[PDB]
Parts: sequence; structure tokens; C-alpha cells
Amino acid sequence: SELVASILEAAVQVQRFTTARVAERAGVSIGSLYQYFPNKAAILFRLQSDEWRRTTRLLGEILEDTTRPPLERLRRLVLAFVRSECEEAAIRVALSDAAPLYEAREVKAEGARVFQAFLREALPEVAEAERSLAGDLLTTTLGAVGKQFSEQPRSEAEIERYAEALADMLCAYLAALGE
Amino acid sequence: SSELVASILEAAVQVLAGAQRFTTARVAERAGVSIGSLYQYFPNKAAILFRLQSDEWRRTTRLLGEILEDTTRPPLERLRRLVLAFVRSECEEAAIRVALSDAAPLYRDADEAREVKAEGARVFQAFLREALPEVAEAERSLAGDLLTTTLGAVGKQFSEQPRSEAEIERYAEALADMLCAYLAALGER
Repeated sequence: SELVASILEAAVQVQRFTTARVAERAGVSIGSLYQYFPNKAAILFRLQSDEWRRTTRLLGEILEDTTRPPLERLRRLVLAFVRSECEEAAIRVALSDAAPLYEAREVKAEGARVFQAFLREALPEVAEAERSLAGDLLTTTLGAVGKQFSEQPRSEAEIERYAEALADMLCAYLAALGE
Repeated sequence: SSELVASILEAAVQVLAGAQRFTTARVAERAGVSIGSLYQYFPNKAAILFRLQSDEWRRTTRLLGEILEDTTRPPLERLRRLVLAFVRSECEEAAIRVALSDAAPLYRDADEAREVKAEGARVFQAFLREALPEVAEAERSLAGDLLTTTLGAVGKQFSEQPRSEAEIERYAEALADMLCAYLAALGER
């Protein structure tokens, strides 16, 4: 647990991702790492899974906060989502080497549902059929455009700018719906 | 020659619209031709799909330019029409691409599409110069990227399911509403 946590931290910290390397950083024997993760894929599947859980929590927290108006909340969500895709991409790439023949839609699906409730709050005048369609388009666009953006490595500044443009598009659509 | 080729190609599109049911025998029939006669022009089902694919790519490249260059119509109207045409073509070309993965699983399904996208970003960049003359080049260029990415990635995901003309129309109108709202907001500063 403390040992696993440190392993996982050394892993989340450590393309040339290896077991020997994560154990060397963790200050443990590879024997000892091997008790918890028999291989590099095993570590990556845990990183992947902890990430989806962290992001589901975070994205839900952004949309429920009420020190900010809905358009502000949506902008913050977009930034957090794009940053998160760029991280999911690095693990996907490593997983591609480690488990070549190797869910994300069950996570996508729950994200969507939470977003529709936010819409309900942000668009009280908008008929349910329109609000549904809009929530589908918003969540599909965020997911599809975020994922494509992350198919190559990005700088922090690239991420911030792209997220700002993407939010401008999504927020403009949200505002036009509410006017 | 060219008349018989066109009826087979039209027949093949009819047959497809499914993809697990795509065979030459089934297209020869629709077309009212012998399977022997189809064979001269297309020696297997993959060759028919490859032809439908490249025809659809040229058409779409033709339509992108023609729609967005049409200065009869104001810019956002052109964009709405482009969105509807692009979505339509994605929902027709979902079936070609699925049939191909069954027919020719090794086939390089990403490379030639990127060249198609490239001619797309170029045309979008020119359109925004006209739609948004007062927007700095760096913003417009980012907006043009985002528009191109969005249309393609969203149209594509939407096409993963079979859609009615009404669905397509309803979804394309919302997608265009989003894009049009974004450009309008950019022009207001």
C-alpha cells in the first residue's frame, strides 16, 4: 500500500518506461516491485485506471461548483479535459508497446450524463429535446477534439491555447442556446 | 466501358445502404448485369470499395471548395451547407470504410485521408480571411484548425451509427449552430 503508492508515484513520475527504471526510482528491488506488478503493462493499467477515476472526480467537481457561472465552469472543464487527454495519450502509447493487442466509453458515457444535469441547470428555458441534442454535441466535441489534439505530444502553452479556443467555441454555443 | 462502370458503382452504393452484406454477386444483381460482366471492371469486392472510396474523396474535396468559395451566399450560410454536406458524406462513407476493413484488413486507412484533410485546412484558412477580415492571423489560423478538426472528428464519430436523413439534418444543423456561434463570437471583438 505505502509500497504500492511509492511504486505508482515513481511510475507516474518516471517510451523508455520500464520496470527496472520504476524500481530504481522507487528505491526498491525489482523482486519487490514484481510482488505487486509482474510487468510494465500491469503498472500502466493501474496508472490508466487511477487516471480515469481522478478525471471523473475532477470533471464532476468543476461542473458542480457555484462560485462561478456555468460558462466559467465549462471553460475550466475544457482545460482540465484536454490536459487529461494529453496524459491518457502517454499511457496509451506505453500500453501500445507493453500490451500490443490491448471501457473508455463506459467512462465517456458517465461523463456525458453528468454534463446533461449541468445543462439542465445552465439552460432552464431550453426544451428537453434541444438540451439533449446540445449536450450530446458538446460532450462528443470535447471528447473527439480533445482526443485528436492529444495524438501528438503538446507543450503546456500549446495545451492552454488550444483549450482556450475550444472553450470559446463550446461557450459561444452554450451562450447562443441561452439567448 | 464508362456507362456500365457507372451503373455498377451506383448499384454498389445502393447495396451498401449493409456492410457485412457487401458482395459482388449482390451488386451485379442490382445493376442488372452478369457477375462475369462485373468481373471485367472489378475483379473482387475490394476493388469496388476502393473505387467508391476514391470517388467519395474527390467529390468531397470538390464540394469543400465549391461550397466555401461560393460568394453568392454570405459566409455562415456557406458553412451551414458545408456542414450538412460533410456530415452526409461521412454517413455514406462509414459503410464503405467498414466494408473495406472486412475486405482488405491490411489496407492503409489513415495516410490518404490526411492529404484530404490537408486540402481542407487550406480552404478553411482562405474562408476565414473573408469571413473574419478583422481577426489577427494567428487567431484565425487557430480557429481554422479547430473548425477543420471539429467537423472531421465530430462528423466521423456521428457516422459510426446508421442515421436517417432527418437525424443527419437535425445533427448537422446543431453542429453548424456551434460552429456559426463560435465564428460570430470571434467577429464581435
